[PDB]
Amino acid sequence: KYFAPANTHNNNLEGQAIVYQNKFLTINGKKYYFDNNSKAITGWQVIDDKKYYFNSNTAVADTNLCTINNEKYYFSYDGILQNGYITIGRLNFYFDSNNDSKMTTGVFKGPNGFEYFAPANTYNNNLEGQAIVYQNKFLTINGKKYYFDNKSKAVTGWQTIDGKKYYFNPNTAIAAMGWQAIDGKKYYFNPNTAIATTGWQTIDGKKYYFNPNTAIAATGWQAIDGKK
Repeated sequence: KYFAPANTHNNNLEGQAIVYQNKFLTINGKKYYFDNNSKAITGWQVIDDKKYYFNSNTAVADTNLCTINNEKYYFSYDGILQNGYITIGRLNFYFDSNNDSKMTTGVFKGPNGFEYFAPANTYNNNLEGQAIVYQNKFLTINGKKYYFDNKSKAVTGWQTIDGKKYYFNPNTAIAAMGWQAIDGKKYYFNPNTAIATTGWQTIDGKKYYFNPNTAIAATGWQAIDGKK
């Protein structure tokens, strides 16, 4: 309850309880929001299309990197829940906007491209969510494959790895699988290995020929090994 200062509401005395419905109140930089019953609300709340988390013991607008149910969140200086790419100290963290802004791990686009925010105790990193240096390696997360360069950044398009050609989506860096149309040309990528198919191939009981050099699906009249 808000034992308001003198003359705040209906000439209330110092420390008198007043009617305070559906409005914010800032006291010594601490924020509260009151519902229609002149009660300070608590818990997860949404006001003016903005998400707040009022502590269950203080009803104060928690405004910083703070753990909830063993999951970190980042509330901005004035309480509002914010999501995206966020730097803390010298460590970068990502908060999926679609996942209640909950701290996640994966590969996500920061200012210089896609980065690997790894779980705890990964290849060289023990802090969960932190960007780790993944230089010139492949990574598979829940089946999705990516490759990273010397800048620990993902890529997209055509790539030759260990003598095998792969195609990664420029917009998502996901390895191509199955039938794909790239720049008007049809290519078939192995569903399991994502390797572009070359030469004669039998798919779904139908024979196909892929150019050994370009892997482009054969169309129209074609002369192969002296046969049309």
